[PDB]
Amino acid sequence: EMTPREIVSELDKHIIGQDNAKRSVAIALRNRWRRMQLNEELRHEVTPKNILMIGPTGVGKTEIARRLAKLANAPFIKVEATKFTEGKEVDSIIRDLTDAAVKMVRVQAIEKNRYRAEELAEEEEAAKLVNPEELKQDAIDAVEQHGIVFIDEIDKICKSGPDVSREGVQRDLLPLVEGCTVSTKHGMVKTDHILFIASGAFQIAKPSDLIPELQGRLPIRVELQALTTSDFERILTEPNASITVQYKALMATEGVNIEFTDSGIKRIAEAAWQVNESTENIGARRLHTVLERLMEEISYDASDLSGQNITIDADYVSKHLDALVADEDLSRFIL
Amino acid sequence: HSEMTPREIVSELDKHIIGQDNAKRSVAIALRNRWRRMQLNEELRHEVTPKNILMIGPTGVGKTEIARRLAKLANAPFIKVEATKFTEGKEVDSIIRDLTDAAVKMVRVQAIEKNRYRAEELAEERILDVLIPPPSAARQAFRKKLREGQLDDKEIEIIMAPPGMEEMTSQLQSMFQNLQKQKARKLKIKDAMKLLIEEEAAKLVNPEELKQDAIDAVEQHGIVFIDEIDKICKRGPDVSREGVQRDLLPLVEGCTVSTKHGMVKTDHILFIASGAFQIAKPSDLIPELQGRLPIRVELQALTTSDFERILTEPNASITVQYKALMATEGVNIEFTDSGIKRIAEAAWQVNESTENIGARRLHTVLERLMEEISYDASDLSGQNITIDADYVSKHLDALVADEDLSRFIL
Amino acid sequence: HSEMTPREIVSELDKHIIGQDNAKRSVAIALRNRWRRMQLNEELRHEVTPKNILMIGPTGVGKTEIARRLAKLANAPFIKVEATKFTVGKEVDSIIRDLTDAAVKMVRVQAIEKNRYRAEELAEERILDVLIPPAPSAARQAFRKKLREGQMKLLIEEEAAKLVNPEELKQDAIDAVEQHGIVFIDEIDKICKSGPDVSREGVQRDLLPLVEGCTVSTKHGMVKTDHILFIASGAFQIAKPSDLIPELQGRLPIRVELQALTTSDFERILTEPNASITVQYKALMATEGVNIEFTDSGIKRIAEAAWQVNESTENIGARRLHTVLERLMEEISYDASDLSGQNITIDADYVSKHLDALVADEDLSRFIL
Amino acid sequence: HHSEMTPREIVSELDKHIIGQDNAKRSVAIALRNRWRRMQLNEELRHEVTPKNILMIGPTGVGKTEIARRLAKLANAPFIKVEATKFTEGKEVDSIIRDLTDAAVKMVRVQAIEKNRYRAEELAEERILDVLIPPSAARQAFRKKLREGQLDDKEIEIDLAAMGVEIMAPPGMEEMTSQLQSMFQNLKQKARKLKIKDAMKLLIEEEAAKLVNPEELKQDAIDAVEQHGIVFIDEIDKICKSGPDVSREGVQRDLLPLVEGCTVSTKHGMVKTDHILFIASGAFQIAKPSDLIPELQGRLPIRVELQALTTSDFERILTEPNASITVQYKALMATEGVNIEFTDSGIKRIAEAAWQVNESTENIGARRLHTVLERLMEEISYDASDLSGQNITIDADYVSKHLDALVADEDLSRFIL
Ligand SMILES: Nc1ncnc2c1ncn2[C@@H]1O[C@H](COP(=O)(O)OP(=O)(O)O)[C@@H](O)[C@H]1O
Ligand SMILES: Nc1ncnc2c1ncn2[C@@H]1O[C@H](COP(=O)(O)OP(=O)(O)O)[C@@H](O)[C@H]1O
Ligand SMILES: Nc1ncnc2c1ncn2[C@@H]1O[C@H](COP(=O)(O)OP(=O)(O)O)[C@@H](O)[C@H]1O
Ligand SMILES: Nc1ncnc2c1ncn2[C@@H]1O[C@H](COP(=O)(O)OP(=O)(O)O)[C@@H](O)[C@H]1O
Ligand SMILES: [Mg+2]
Repeated sequence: EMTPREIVSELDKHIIGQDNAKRSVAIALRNRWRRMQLNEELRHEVTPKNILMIGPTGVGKTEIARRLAKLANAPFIKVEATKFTEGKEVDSIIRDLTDAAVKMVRVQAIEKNRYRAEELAEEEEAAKLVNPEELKQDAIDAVEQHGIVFIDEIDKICKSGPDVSREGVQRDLLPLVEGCTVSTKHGMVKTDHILFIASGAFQIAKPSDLIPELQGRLPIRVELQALTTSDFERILTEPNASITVQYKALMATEGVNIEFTDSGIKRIAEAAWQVNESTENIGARRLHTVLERLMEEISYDASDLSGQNITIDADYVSKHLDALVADEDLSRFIL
Repeated sequence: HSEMTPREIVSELDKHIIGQDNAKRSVAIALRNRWRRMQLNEELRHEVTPKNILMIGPTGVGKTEIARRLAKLANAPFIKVEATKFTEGKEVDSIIRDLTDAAVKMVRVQAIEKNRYRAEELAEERILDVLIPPPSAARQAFRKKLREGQLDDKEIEIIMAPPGMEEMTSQLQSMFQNLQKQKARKLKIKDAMKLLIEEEAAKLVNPEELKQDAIDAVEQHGIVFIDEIDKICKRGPDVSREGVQRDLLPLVEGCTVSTKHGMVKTDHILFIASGAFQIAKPSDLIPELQGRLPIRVELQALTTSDFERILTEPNASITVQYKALMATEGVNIEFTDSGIKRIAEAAWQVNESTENIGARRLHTVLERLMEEISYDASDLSGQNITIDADYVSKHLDALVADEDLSRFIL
Repeated sequence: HSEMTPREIVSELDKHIIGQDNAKRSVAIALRNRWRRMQLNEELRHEVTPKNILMIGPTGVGKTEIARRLAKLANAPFIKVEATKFTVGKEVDSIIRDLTDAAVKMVRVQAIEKNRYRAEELAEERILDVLIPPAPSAARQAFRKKLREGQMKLLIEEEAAKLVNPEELKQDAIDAVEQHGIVFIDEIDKICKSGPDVSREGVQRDLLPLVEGCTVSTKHGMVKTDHILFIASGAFQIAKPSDLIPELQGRLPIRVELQALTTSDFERILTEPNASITVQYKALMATEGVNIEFTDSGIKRIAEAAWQVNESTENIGARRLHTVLERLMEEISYDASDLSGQNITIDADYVSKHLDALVADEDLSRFIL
Repeated sequence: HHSEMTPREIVSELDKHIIGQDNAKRSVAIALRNRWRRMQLNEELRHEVTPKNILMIGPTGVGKTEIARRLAKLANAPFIKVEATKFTEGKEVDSIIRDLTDAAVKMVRVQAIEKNRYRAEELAEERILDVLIPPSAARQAFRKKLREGQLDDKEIEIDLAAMGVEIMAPPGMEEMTSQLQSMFQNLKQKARKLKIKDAMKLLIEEEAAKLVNPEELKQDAIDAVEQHGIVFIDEIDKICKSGPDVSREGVQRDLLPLVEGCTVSTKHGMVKTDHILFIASGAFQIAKPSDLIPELQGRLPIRVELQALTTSDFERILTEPNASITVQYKALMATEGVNIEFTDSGIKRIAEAAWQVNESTENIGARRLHTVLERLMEEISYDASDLSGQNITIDADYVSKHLDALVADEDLSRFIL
């Protein structure tokens, strides 16, 4: 129901940059509300516009999908395309998607049953109010209408020996996007109106190497740009509940105030940018390992530093990091 | 969740694990974040994920014991899995299935001990009903003779499936038993007392809450240890190796795994990975996995001085266990500082001579040294056997010298 | 469970296994530690793990027989599995499954015999209350002796159902598997150390949780392998125990080498062990009324015959004695019905008559012997 | 139940079916005799005595399986033949005991029904009499008149027991879904009209199942497998010894717990393979018995070579055995009304015809007598209807007329014979 611009503005609270991808996911989610307002004939002719994301690793392709489903209160699942090369069935994507929706409509029922069921409990009582038959069938309606599936590294299943087994995964994934019926333990699930989002680096292959039946089911295409040092500075502070905000609140539990200077944040980003260039580029995930290495001394002594204010400046960053980033052989192990 | 501080955690691990201070500090930080997360608001509890740990070091330096004692300290479910088990196949989700089952038996033993005394009283109470049909005097008489006396010897009348369906057929048999013991049958008080304890304890315990608490134990306090994760890194085989990491990814990133005991969410589960990393390197792991293992720590190889500490310092060390085992036979064993030093030098030499197996060499060396006393322990009763440096060099130096014999016997 | 000393175990094993004293002392220490752990406190019972044994020696020297007699001595569940069986593949957890199933039949038959005589005693006891209703003396004894000797089935069924409970059995069997379980893994040396090495070491990786302790699901319930005793054997001529994975070496603390059998040992195997193969043949012919006696010179030439065939072609161990005897006695075993009431003497000449012709031809020895 | 027949009595009985191979007959007679010898020992010696397994050596089609088949039929013993190569690919080796126990339960069920058939008829015809005269001297007269007479064509309504649910399952669950259906039938009778001719037979089935005890019928079948069971393993020489050698020897390693004695679980209970007699066979031209694993050689103490059949043995197999092929064909044509007669010279050329085809192309043993006979009797077996009332004499000339044209051409012999 949210407007396309309101979705992108909401995604800006988590993902930094990558505006092209945010506009793409907004179009797919907005058509969900647009289809609901149509007549009976057009609701079945209109199919969701699936997205094929393109960009290097660690630029936020998965976070955009996770925040998108969490925004729309939709079931979500991430599956690796290479898992089906070896074995596990391809239909299992809808199975785990169904089991996640059961838990989601169950937790929401537990919050409501913290009242009338509790009143008769302090006076099982929820089972006489929340019905497994009503709950389980409502979960099926959540998958058919609001289902969202993310297929990672779909570029690795493109094309003589392995190419037959790689493209076979595309052939088995084909009925899922084109729409079919998958049997689950919770009931019959239809994948016609489920949204699919595919991602891949596409450095070895190209989206044209996909089977033609699959290209027609991925109408929305978007390239995601690689993150820069200026983007890393933004990720540390701007996003809601960013890694520095989490660590600032985790240390406050011990009674320690943590403050990051503008010069320290800049050099933290310079360290993560250097490690990705020195050894291997893991994307924005390098900020995790670098921060934990930088803060391991403070996190251990936090119990004794209660009631103090520790200032993380540019000098404190270069003291605990410049020694390690300089040695590339050690950077692969520690960072 | 416990409220222990990192320094207090490490000081408790020092009672078990010798050395390896950095590794103790890494696991202490992860466990302290369990309580720090419980003190945040509702928005930050879901955003904060457990900081997993990737241990690096040679085999037999204590990587697993640090995890085992950590789970035992935090009263948490624990499971060790080999990374190479999923290369061949078994599903990766089995890690959460086997961890859940381990949490079920854990919360049961913890609930029986609290409710053991009441269950024992009710068990013997139903036995008195048969001895004296209805405390007056006779009931008090048979009650005291049952606990003190060995009169329990008295007689008193109180789906074929392929290998994959071994789990489901055991669940179907439990449903037919729910829809035997009630029938009056003849038993012995020794075998009927143990059978009446099971009946009374099962009535007192609640399967609804005990099963719900086990799910809370796996979701909130779950700890998973993945051994030899370095053997699945990229190098034909590189596609199958990296395929296991891709299947392990939804576990660290958080997903939903279904189990016989209910629905389990692996979001807040703590993971600890270890490996040698001589052939490969942690960078060889996929990028989505390196981000899920933010805490890294190298463990140092043990030294001869460390082996001396391992033999005695840890609570219930092997020298302490053997000292207590022969005491059952009535033999006092004593290890002198000069003997403990030569036991440690004997293990260090075998590892340098043939293959370095870590601290596990102390296990095979000790049993070889004490195989004579342990066989004759029933005859050494009432004696005080002292293990000095001479006794060690008499039974080991002949063996450690022959490297060909060193690989078979030690 | 049994309270026997290590020397009492070895002395009992001497009634079956000949020689191999080092291996007998090793298995005795393992079985004695079971009783030693039971006397410890609650903390040490979980910290103390059974000391597994890795036997080393050529084939046919008695590595398996020592394990079979040990479990039979301690009234313990036992199973023999080949290490190469798990090289799609069969799950390793089936070892504990087949061990549990074998323990159910083991404890069931032992429970049936206890009830077979106790239920029949109580079945006829209720019959006596209808004949001589008391308010046992001589009146009950008069009818009790006339009912057994003189010319019930529905009363045994009602009495046997009370003495044995199916629910009580399956739970008693689990205590026998978790506490007293004994597993024998044959030819473990063949799974030592690129592709064949990957499948070989994978068996060790899958076997690792069993010795380290874990939980395996069976149809009879949940079984924990922490306190199960494991005994591994192998020739170790191709590889060495150091070639095993390091996690496994630490789980096999007791090591023992077994010596190769000699001609003098073969002579002992024919007679010394209780119910030896010659004693069995003496009793099997005894069913027909035929006396069988083996001379000291005949037993020696029987052992020399088995030693020669193992030296000429391939050494199968002491099992060659079973094939040589049957070839020697095939004529007597066939004519035993007609020779009833006669006594044929098995001397060194009778052995050399039916064997020296066959043992001389190596081409025929591989087929016939 | 352990037959008290002497080894000579066993070989004497086997001669009625198998021709020659006296060495193999004495081997199997020794094995079956030990079954009774062990039953007569003390309790200690009954567990220590193990059955003396046999390994037969010889070319194909010499009677190895027949000697095994007739031996089990003589001892009233469960029997099964399995191909060793079946486990190279796969199926579990425990399935040998599974399929052996299944055939023994069916064996004890057919025998127990034939022995207790009089008791089940009693309740079936008595249930019918509750409908004719519902509750005397008049009730007895109805029972006597029905057995002698044919009053079963009259319409009578009797109450009889009357799920219809199918559970779809993948190919691996064909075994368990058949057992779940047996629990729903276990956890009411419906009244329907019938005919006494068709209701008596439908009542005997219900009465037969209710009268017999399931536990005694299921336990005696186990004792029949454990004590009196027999297993035959064919072409065991193909699992001998680097690529396939690991899988071939792996079959023997899986077969090892069967001969050494173990415990295999089945849907009918728990079976112990300790006292089960095993018989292995094989040509042993490629490999030799010494190539087996050492543990298996010791478990196969009795060894016997079977001699190859000759032209003189073929003439004996055509006539001597009971219900031989020529005897079966004389009786098959006897249905159409044709008296077939085989002359001595005709039988001799039939053996010489089969001997040449084996000598010319491939030697398939005594099985060549079947394809040659049917080729020789194809025109008569086709015209057997219209030849009713005639006496066809098969002489040496008639044999050469229909065979010498085919046997001469070797390219045609591989396809037609
Ligand atoms: N644009 C971004 N803004 C904020 N965080 C980001 C961004 N891109 C990546 N991240 C970080 O990377 C992680 C998610 O990476 P992911 O999207 O899985 O990589 P990829 O896009 O290569 O699949 C998150 O923890 C997130 O903090
Ligand atoms: N630092 C240590 N202190 C005490 N015991 C140790 C130490 N390191 C190893 N051990 C011994 O090693 C055994 C377990 O080794 P483990 O930790 O599994 O090896 P790894 O660390 O390679 O996984 C335990 O029995 C323990 O007694
Ligand atoms: N020391 C021994 N005493 C008596 N019999 C023995 C001895 N060693 C081997 N045997 C015979 O060998 C057979 C068991 O061999 P086994 O132990 O399976 O071989 P391995 O030890 O190579 O596994 C038994 O039939 C037994 O009669
Ligand atoms: N000695 C014999 N006496 C009677 N019939 C025989 C003899 N040898 C073979 N046959 C016949 O030939 C066929 C042999 O097949 P079979 O014995 O099962 O093959 P194999 O022994 O090679 O496994 C049987 O149908 C049997 O009727
Ligand atoms: Mg040696």
